Formats: sequence, structure tokens, C-alpha cells
Amino acid sequence: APMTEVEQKAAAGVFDDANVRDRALTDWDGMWQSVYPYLVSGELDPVFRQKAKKDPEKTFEDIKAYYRKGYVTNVETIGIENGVIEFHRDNNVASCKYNYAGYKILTYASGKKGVRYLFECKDANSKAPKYVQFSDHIIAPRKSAHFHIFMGNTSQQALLQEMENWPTYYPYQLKANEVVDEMLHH
Amino acid sequence: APMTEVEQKAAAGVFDDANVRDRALTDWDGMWQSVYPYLVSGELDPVFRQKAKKDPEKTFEDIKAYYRKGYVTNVETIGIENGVIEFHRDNNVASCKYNYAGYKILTYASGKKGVRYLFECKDANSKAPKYVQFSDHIIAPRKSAHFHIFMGNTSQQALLQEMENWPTYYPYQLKANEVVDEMLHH
Ligand code: NA
Ligand code: NA
Ligand code: NA
Ligand code: NA
Ligand SMILES: [Zn+2]
Ligand SMILES: [Zn+2]
Repeated sequence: APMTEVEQKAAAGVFDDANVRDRALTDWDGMWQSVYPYLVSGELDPVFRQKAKKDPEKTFEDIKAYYRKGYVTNVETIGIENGVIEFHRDNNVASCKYNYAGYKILTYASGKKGVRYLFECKDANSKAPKYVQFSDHIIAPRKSAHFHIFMGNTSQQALLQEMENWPTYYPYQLKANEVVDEMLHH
Repeated sequence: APMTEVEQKAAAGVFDDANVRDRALTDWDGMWQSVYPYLVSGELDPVFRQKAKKDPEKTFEDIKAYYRKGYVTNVETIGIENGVIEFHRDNNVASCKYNYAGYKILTYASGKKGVRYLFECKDANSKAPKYVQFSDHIIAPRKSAHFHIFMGNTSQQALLQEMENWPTYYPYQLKANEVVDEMLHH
């Protein structure tokens, strides 16, 4: 099902807090690929060129740099199924069963808002991040099309303060051109 | 009289063409100062810092550079009264009686729109620019609060293509802090 007007506005960072709801980890079920490799190859260049073309105060160089810092990660693949998140970091792999920890509504310096969905790995000897936060422009149950994930081992509160790095994941099957297509429209 | 909702939207580059009307040169009557000197002194820095703070894809450096190219001019003062525009360019002065040449509605790369109000100096031995275009976020008769002015000697059509340089003028009496105040709010 395509987006209602309330969902479209919420995706653009405009929503009433009263509409925000809990979501289950299953919203992010599936196999996913980091888009960072496509920034590196130059394959996301059309996205940044359109962003630049549309705002004369911006430059390609600066927009790319912002997304470089945003996307950068060595976790190339993430798999989510049956309450478990699996992380593929170069040749290291880790997984853990995550417990839901609620959501947090944020207001950004821009005046736009977003909701993060918080999860915790409750192991001692897990190599997987203790704290994970999903942010995907959705404020109520809906299967994700792509997500940013904040990963940390210190606390949720501390992770909530991270604003510059947000490794970003699209469905594993997509090629670079389909990722670009979605970024330019969806 | 403060702005109606239609005027506020039009100032943000959103309007129906059916609402656009001719304006008389008297809308720009008064004495005016270039804001370029205030960019140079650093006194516009708070404006660019707010612009940067509000959009993480932008930088201060790039925003300032864009406005540097926009504001740059040696025409420090302009006076308008009785159908005549007077230009003070360092120690040179020129003036001419301008005839109204209509308006042109433009759509920018950003999808925002604006209206330019066209005037011509019809002399041979005038040192004043032959073609002048006012652009001030107003689409119908209203006394200007500040304006961009495109100045050229080649043709109106050619001047219509200028997008990067737009020397910008606020009422002559204002100090730097009042200019900043207006830029941050009005
Ligand atoms: Na509310
Ligand atoms: Na769970
Ligand atoms: Na119309
Ligand atoms: Na006139
Ligand atoms: Zn996104
Ligand atoms: Zn202006």
C-alpha cells in the first residue's frame, strides 16, 4: 500500500506527535545492503547533482561530503528475521536477538522532526551493538523501504545525540540505478 | 500595511500568475544602500550562520560565497524619485529617467518563482544602465522594503538570463544590525 497524505508529510518531517505509534522489529525484516559503497563508486552522484541543482545555496561537493559522513560504515550488510539482527562488517559477523525499547520523537535544528525506534541486545559476550536505533521517515507500523540505523555500545541516550553518522540500508536485491531512482522520487 | 497570506506566499516564491500585476517605479521611490559592504565587514555573518544551522547540507562558507557573488557591486547607493534613478558608483554618479517596460514572471531551477519589473533608460549619452530590472519578492503594487536590481546595457532579454549577480539594496538609513534583523525575520 502506497503512502497516505499523513504518511507523506511525516516522511518529510512534518507530523503531530499524537499520531506516532510503536513499531515492531518485523517492520525491518529482510536482507539489506549499505548504500555507502554506491557513494564511493560515484553511483550516487546524480542524487547530489539534483539536490544542488534545486538549491543555489548548496554545492555538489558539500552535499556529497555530508552524505559521505552520513553513510560511512564498514557494516556492508544487515539481515533481520525472527527477532534477530545480523551484522556483516567486512569479514566479521555478529548477531543478537533484540528487545524493543520504545521510540523517541526528535526535533532537528532544521525544525523538521523524526522518530527513532529503539532496540537493545541483552547479551554480555555479543559482538553485535548493544544499542540500535532505526530511523526511516515512518511514524507508525509500516514495512520499511530503507532505513538509517544508529549503532552504539555505550547507552541509548548517548546514541540519541548522534546526528552526523547514520549508515543507510536499502533492500539487498536492488542495483545502484534502482537505489538512485528511489532517492530521486520516493 | 503588513503582508496578506497571498503576499507572504508570493514572497516565498509561491504564487498564481493570474495575481501578478504591473507596478510603477514609485514602488521603489527613496534612498537606498547596497548591502554588499555589510557582507565584506562580516556584519551579515549571523544571517549565513542561521541559514547553515537550519540545513545540514549547507555550510556557512558556501552560503556566504553565494551571497558574495550575489551582492557584489560598486554601486554603493541608489536614489529613486520623480521617474529618475540615480546611481552612485564609487566616485562616479549617473542618472536617467526610466520608462516602464513591463514585467516577466520567472521560474527558477528550484521550482520557486519571482517577478522582475523592467525599465529602460532611453538616452544615448547616459552613463546610467540602459536596462534595469527590479526583483523584490512582490508581485503587485506595494512599496518595496528592499530590492535586487539587475543592471545591463545590452538588452532586457540578456539581463533576464542573469541569475548569479543581483546587487541588493535596503533603505539608506538602516544600520547593519537592522539589516540583519530584517533578513532573519522579514
Ligand atoms: Na500533539
Ligand atoms: Na523485538
Ligand atoms: Na494562472
Ligand atoms: Na517610469
Ligand atoms: Zn532516508
Ligand atoms: Zn530579497
